[PDB]
Amino acid sequence: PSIVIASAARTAVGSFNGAFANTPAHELGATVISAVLERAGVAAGEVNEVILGQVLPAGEGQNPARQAAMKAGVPQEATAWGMNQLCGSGLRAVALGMQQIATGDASIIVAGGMESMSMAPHCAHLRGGVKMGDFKMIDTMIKDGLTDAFYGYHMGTTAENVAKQWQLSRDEQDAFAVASYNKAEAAQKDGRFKDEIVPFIVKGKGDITVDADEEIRGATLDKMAKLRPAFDKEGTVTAGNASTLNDGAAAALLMSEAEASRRGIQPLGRIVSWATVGVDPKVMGTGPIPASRKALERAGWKIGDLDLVEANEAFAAQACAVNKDLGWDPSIVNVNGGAIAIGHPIGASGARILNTLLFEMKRRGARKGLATLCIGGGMGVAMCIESL
Amino acid sequence: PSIVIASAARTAVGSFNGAFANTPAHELGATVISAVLERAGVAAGEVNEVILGQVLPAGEGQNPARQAAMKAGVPQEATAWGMNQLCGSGLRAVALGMQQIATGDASIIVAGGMESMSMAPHCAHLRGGVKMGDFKMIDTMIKDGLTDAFYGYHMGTTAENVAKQWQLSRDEQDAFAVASYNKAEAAQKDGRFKDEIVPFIVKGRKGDITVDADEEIRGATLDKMAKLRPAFDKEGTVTAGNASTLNDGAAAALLMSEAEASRRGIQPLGRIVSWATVGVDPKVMGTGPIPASRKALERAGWKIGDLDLVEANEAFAAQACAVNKDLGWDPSIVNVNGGAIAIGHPIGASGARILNTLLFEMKRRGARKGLATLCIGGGMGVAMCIESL
Amino acid sequence: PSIVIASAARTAVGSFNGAFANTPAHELGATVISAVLERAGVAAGEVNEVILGQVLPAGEGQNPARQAAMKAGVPQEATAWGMNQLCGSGLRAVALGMQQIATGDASIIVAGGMESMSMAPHCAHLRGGVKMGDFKMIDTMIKDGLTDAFYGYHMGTTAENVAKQWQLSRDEQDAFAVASYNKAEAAQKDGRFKDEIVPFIVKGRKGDITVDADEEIRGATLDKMAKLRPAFDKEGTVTAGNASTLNDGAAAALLMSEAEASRRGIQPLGRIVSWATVGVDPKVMGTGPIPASRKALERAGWKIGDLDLVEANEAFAAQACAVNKDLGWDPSIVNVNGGAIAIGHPIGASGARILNTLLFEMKRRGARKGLATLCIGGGMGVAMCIESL
Amino acid sequence: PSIVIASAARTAVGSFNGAFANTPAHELGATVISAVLERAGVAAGEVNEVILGQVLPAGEGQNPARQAAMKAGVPQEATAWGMNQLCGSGLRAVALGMQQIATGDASIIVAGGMESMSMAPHCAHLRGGVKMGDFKMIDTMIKDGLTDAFYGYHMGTTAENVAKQWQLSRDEQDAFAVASYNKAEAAQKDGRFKDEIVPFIVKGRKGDITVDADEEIRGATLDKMAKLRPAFDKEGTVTAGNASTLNDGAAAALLMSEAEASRRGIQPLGRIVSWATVGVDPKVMGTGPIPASRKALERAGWKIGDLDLVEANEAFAAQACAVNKDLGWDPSIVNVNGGAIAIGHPIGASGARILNTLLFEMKRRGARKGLATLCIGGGMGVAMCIESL
Ligand SMILES: CC(C)(COP(=O)(O)OP(=O)(O)OC[C@H]1O[C@@H](n2cnc3c(N)ncnc32)[C@H](O)[C@@H]1OP(=O)(O)O)[C@@H](O)C(=O)NCCC(=O)NCCS
Ligand SMILES: CC(C)(COP(=O)(O)OP(=O)(O)OC[C@H]1O[C@@H](n2cnc3c(N)ncnc32)[C@H](O)[C@@H]1OP(=O)(O)O)[C@@H](O)C(=O)NCCC(=O)NCCS
Ligand SMILES: CC(C)(COP(=O)(O)OP(=O)(O)OC[C@H]1O[C@@H](n2cnc3c(N)ncnc32)[C@H](O)[C@@H]1OP(=O)(O)O)[C@@H](O)C(=O)NCCC(=O)NCCS
Ligand SMILES: CC(C)(COP(=O)(O)OP(=O)(O)OC[C@H]1O[C@@H](n2cnc3c(N)ncnc32)[C@H](O)[C@@H]1OP(=O)(O)O)[C@@H](O)C(=O)NCCC(=O)NCCS
Ligand SMILES: [N+]
Ligand SMILES: [N+]
Ligand SMILES: [N+]
Repeated sequence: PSIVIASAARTAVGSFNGAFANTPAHELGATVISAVLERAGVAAGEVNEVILGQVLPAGEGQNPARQAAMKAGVPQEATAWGMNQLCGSGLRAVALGMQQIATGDASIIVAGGMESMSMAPHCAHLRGGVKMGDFKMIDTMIKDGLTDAFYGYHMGTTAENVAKQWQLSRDEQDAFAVASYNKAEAAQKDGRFKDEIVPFIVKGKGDITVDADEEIRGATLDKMAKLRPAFDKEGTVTAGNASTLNDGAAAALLMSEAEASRRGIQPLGRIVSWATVGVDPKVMGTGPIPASRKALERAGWKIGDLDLVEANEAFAAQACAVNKDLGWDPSIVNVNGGAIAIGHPIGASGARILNTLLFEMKRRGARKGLATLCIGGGMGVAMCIESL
Repeated sequence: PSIVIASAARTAVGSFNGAFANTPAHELGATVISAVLERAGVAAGEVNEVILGQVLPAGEGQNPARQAAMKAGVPQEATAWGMNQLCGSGLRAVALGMQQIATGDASIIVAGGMESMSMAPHCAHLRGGVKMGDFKMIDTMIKDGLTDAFYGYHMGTTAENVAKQWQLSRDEQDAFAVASYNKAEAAQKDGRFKDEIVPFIVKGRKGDITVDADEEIRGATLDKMAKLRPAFDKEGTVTAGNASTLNDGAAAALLMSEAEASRRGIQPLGRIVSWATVGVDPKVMGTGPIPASRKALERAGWKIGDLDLVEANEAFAAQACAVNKDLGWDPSIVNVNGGAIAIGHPIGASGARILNTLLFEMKRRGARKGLATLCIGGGMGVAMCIESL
Repeated sequence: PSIVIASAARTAVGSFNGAFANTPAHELGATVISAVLERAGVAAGEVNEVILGQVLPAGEGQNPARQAAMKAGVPQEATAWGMNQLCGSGLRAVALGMQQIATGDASIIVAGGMESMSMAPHCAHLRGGVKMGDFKMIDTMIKDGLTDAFYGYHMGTTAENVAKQWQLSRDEQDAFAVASYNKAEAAQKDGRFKDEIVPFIVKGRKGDITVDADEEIRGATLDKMAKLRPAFDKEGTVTAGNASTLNDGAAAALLMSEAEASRRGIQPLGRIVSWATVGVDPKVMGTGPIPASRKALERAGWKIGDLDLVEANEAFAAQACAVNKDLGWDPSIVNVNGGAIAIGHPIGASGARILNTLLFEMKRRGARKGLATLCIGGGMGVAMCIESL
Repeated sequence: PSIVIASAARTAVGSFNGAFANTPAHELGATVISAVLERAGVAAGEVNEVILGQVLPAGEGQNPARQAAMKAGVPQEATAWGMNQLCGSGLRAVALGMQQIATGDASIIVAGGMESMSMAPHCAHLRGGVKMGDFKMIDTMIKDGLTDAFYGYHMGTTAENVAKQWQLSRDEQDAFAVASYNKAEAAQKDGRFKDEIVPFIVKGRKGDITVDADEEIRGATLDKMAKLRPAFDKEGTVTAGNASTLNDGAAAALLMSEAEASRRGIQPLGRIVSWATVGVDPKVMGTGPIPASRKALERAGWKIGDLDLVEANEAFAAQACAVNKDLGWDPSIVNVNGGAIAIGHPIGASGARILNTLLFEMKRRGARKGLATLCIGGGMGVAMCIESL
């Protein structure tokens, strides 16, 4: 069969300890699950399963995907579960949900991701007991999200390795970062994010409506060039040319093409292929290169056939290398900005860029699109979408 | 296409703060991944993906499934990811791996689960800062594993609801518990667990220790069982004796198509013929296996009377009694080697663990049609039907 | 023998998590110890011992009094130690230093107190290990400073007990609080605190800051006081406005014999003529100053009518009203420059703090006989009688 | 102005995380306060003040000295407070109580120390908030007890500095340690500790346990001593065998004037003749007892040859060897029953502990002149001279 994405939605990407500083991830997920149902004309009672990628669920309780679905009104007869492939969790959950319908084990899937890096706690193993001496409380965000398990250094150090192997200077990375901020600021002023964003009510001394990405700001090349390196003491990656820590959620609604036709739904696009490949963890930023090539081969497309591309900009150094290797037209890649300016909610980033890719394809009439991300531990994932 | 299970393996189920008290889950997972490869004659370089269910990964680092796969020798070109559907993660990961091969996106999958509840840390959100007063360090095992998010009480309280709704007395629950211990001790003495268990070497500073047997299997008496106080409700029926324990362990299986296994001369353990997952009310999450098993049997085209062997995970004695009563299958074919009440319940790996016991017991006695099923916290159930080859 | 106070000094009393939010207590103590030596013309090599009262020393390292004395330039030949009688630590340390000289075991003592309640950490006993369940991180400031060990409630609840037995309404407590703020606001503008305060340099990463004035002194109106919610009892009288605050600071004095001061040409601030410490019921700890002051006056041979100036620590508005009513001294001579309700309450240093205000104000107006007194948690009181020279 | 010690007592010195692993210090302190009152025939209502040295009071509540006195039956009218001069706190509290009676401010004092190093918690300053990254939970026992605030290394490193200045080999330190173990093993078998030790009832959920013997006394052999690796310096001399251990316990004495004991028919253990405290370089804090003992003897009018019994705290074998070498007193009269290397070193109570051993051993053999002394972290020493009656 053929699987389509009938609708999509996402929250505003909040800043670290910002708008969603005390909002649990499943509360953000419930808002997005409710949104994709209303935008497609599908009642919650018709959902079979909810697949939400999430990387930092410590302290959220039993199965936060189930909590988000129940809060969204999905009936108890349906099932829900989370999955963790780091930064590709949000996009991989869509591929997994697509397979549920392809094998005939489900009819309607809500797939996506959610992440609240502000709510990540500090932890320590204390069952054995500390007989003597000092011990460390571990930041679960750094440990389970931003630190390579094999080599021990931060993910930003991996971007420094890509910068050396591809010989990307500090000036070329700052130019990529400033260009990313300007494309995002222009898209926000023109309202190109209003379609995909669903407003979220932060209930507090009065409720607050969060409707815009609080990370999108105006950047200047001079202020960027003054920043000190954030990882290597004599390195190239800074806080300006690297993605930020963020909160948010995003999801999509999946069904077969015949099911959408019977319901009179005009889908956002049809999933034509997908792929996931592993690379060396030292250069995990090069993940999207073999993943995109494998997805295009599975779809039968050449790189020149793509009308629009959404590649997640974890770091300026990795994103420059991905565009250089694949050699696609940079004018069709992240036309509304990227994670360097909008933000990077790890569990939801895969579904976030998939939202931007779908609405921009319908807005400009693009026929063939591709979304791809790099994954910590040395992996990449990509998906090809054709418009309907 | 048709997907088969070419081989399977599991570690010994360790006790809480016992043999694996300081062994991370991925070290247990790597041992099982290496085992299913050796038992099938398949090199690690042929694995496409590793899907490991895990419920308590806090503090273990980035994607423990990837760590376990790399330590097992799986090449970096392959992919790996974890999934969390609580107690059914281990069995659901097999169902997900079967779909990768069914859709043609992979050829060889290693699927299973791993859990180290002893290594679960205590946590607290400290970014905002505590200006004054006391705060609580939260046990991640209790919070994210054994506590219902909607009603707030322990999973044992949900079993009390099943005991009340089904009118299961304390005596019927203790009789089920002792019967579970006796079936497990007999299977252990007869060596019916040696085929599925892969030995694990616990490397320590003062000499290494080989863990080869389930550390929870012991002799139980009805007299000592009847004296135990209720562990959740002050005037309830669920005790520490008739409830499953907290444990560590890992289990996995190797998946491939039937034609691929035929080309390699592999004699598979069984064929996955159907599977299903259904949700129920969280108040009575133990009743999950009832609609899940019925849906799996219909998808397989089997009647309940067609089943030759059944493995139903015994989260609680009260929950397991209700499942056998409703489904009405022959209790002599259900958990013939014991259950989680005596063997243990490592949440993330328990789904694949009972799938291991079901596969090896089917081959030794020549059973044709089998079924594995579990209950899932939050009100869900999962079941899988296997046919021998 | 006769013991005199040759000099005195104190830091500005900082707000909780304010100017000294990251300043250790011994750094505040070093500034005051060096100050009392420079104000008296005495080299550090002449100090015999340093006695610094401190209540919350957890996490500051080995013997913070020794650290404060060494950082102040006192040579290693001298000795230093801390003592803990809660809120009366600062004043009791002066009485102890007086006894060292009286018994002939020392010649020159630096005595006082220091407290940094902002730097108090959260703690938990973790050696035995938490096998399962949640536990609480204890605020050492609340536990070891502001919580009665026998009854378990906050010190503010003891003030509620004083309010009931003495029939103290909210209006009389707010009127005392507003009167305390106004006397402190008037004294600060007139510069009556400049002599006793030594400036403290808060060295920071983005420029240094000089702290020279008490940041807790604010303008209070009786209307704003009546709008405050009760802070302890849900239907009580003590609020955050009529109770002292949590603060950081240090204060000290320089002690020597009267003949020693004469040989060095020092004009002393005053002569210690008597002191006393008495215990009371912990339920009504606020009445501590009543029997302690009576015993000190009896030991000195003074009547209440002989006192020209009185400093009674205002831990709570309810406690200070009961002390003034029972002892019956002229309220116009009690805390003429305000009290802890407006200035602040650094627990370890509060005893020496009110001694600083009493000494400098006595010389400013030519008072002959003075008395300082405090209430102590756990049901104790301490008082000292001072005569001008 | 003559002060005598009417009675004394101490608990069994428990091992780190041993018998008193969950016993708070004030509970041990209460047992000793009750014992010295019955051993002297003094009612609790006659005690004026309780002075208890304590070094690690974090998490123990408001003023543990007051809690210990209240639990021992001392009335609320009495006063109590703690003091901290590290390892010399227990002995210094006796000197402070002696001064209260000498200055006429008290008649009957209970002085001593208490310490439960097992109950010391881990702490961290969390008020400002941890925005990102990991932080350290600090062990209050290591930080506030065993770490030099000026140089940052362990107290065992300071002993290495003393071993270097006196050129003390590993062989000479291990021989000194074994001699202390053997002298302690002989004293326990001969029952020379029963008079001073008061039994403590450890009330638990699973039966009460009576602790009446020091559990660290084991008896050592030089072969096992020479095989131990250095505990501080990678190529050092101090090992776990020749260094004192971490322990829990309490000890106290009862002070009064000589006319008071004669008026009550009390026969005192001994008369306090003099005391002294001196500071030294913190790098060589082990040399503390050398100027302190010489100063006390000079103040008492005694020559070193006059001492019939000497109790010098063996913080480390390297430190104790240098002290015996400098004063040159007869090694057969120094620590005749062993020392802290074998019995243990409870920081807050160690000063009063060696004072207990000295008083009872003086009576057992009829010694007339004794001396107790300890070294103090941060570069200090304290000593006291006792004359029998
Ligand atoms: C890089 C990182 C460590 C930043 O930490 P940070 O120091 O707290 O960043 P901050 O913005 O809070 O502070 C950075 C400084 O640079 C400035 N700055 C940041 N972005 C800027 C910009 N875009 N333009 C100009 N100035 C900027 C900030 O204002 C601040 O100035 P300051 O020194 O005066 O406070 C963190 O965002 C990170 O780890 N990102 C990568 C996460 C990741 O790996 N994602 C992909 C997963 S594969
Ligand atoms: C039930 C539970 C709370 C037990 O906690 P526990 O009290 O620490 O278990 P313990 O064995 O350490 O203590 C149990 C008591 O009963 C006794 N006991 C335990 N098992 C026994 C047995 N099988 N036979 C006889 N006596 C037994 C123990 O000796 C002990 O008594 P004691 O401490 O006085 O010697 C815990 O195992 C649990 O939470 N299980 C939940 C399982 C679950 O939720 N699974 C997922 C649901 S889908
Ligand atoms: C009472 C106490 C709990 C208050 O601290 P707190 O809970 O953090 O409350 P705050 O001090 O922050 O101030 C509380 C409110 O009252 C208001 N307020 C406080 N004092 C005020 C005053 N003097 N005039 C007008 N308004 C005032 C504040 O603006 C604040 O308003 P908001 O919280 O609605 O924004 C604490 O200071 C305390 O325990 N003090 C007693 C300690 C003690 O026992 N000392 C004696 C030792 S025995
Ligand atoms: C020295 C110190 C670090 C020891 O820490 P520790 O290693 O936990 O001590 P332990 O006894 O538990 O372990 C010591 C090792 O030496 C062995 N050992 C200890 N004492 C021994 C003895 N007397 N004879 C033979 N062997 C001995 C122990 O069995 C152990 O070896 P093991 O692990 O193989 O069984 C600690 O006691 C210390 O720091 N003391 C300092 C006290 C102090 O500073 N006082 C201040 C006075 S100013
Ligand atoms: N950025
Ligand atoms: N059990
Ligand atoms: N106040």
